[PDB]
Amino acid sequence: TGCSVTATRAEEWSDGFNVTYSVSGSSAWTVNLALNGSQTIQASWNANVTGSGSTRTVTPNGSGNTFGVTVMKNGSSTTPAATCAGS
Repeated sequence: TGCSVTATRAEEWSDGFNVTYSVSGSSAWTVNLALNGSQTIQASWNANVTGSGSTRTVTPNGSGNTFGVTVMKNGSSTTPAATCAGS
């Protein structure tokens, strides 16, 4: 009974990959992004993403259920983890 966000690696290179999490189920949802290792958030869009350490809270703008952000592989080309909840 909550938002069902999903992940999907889109772009990628020897520095970071543009992950694309697709939200589906509701508009008022929250996808807590969690980079891996020392990864970091180089950029994002389709949603207000922000953080300060190893996790960033994602939020829908009103027409971008699916968001996308660059993942500073920094020695890690694995996709980050994302969770959601109905509020």
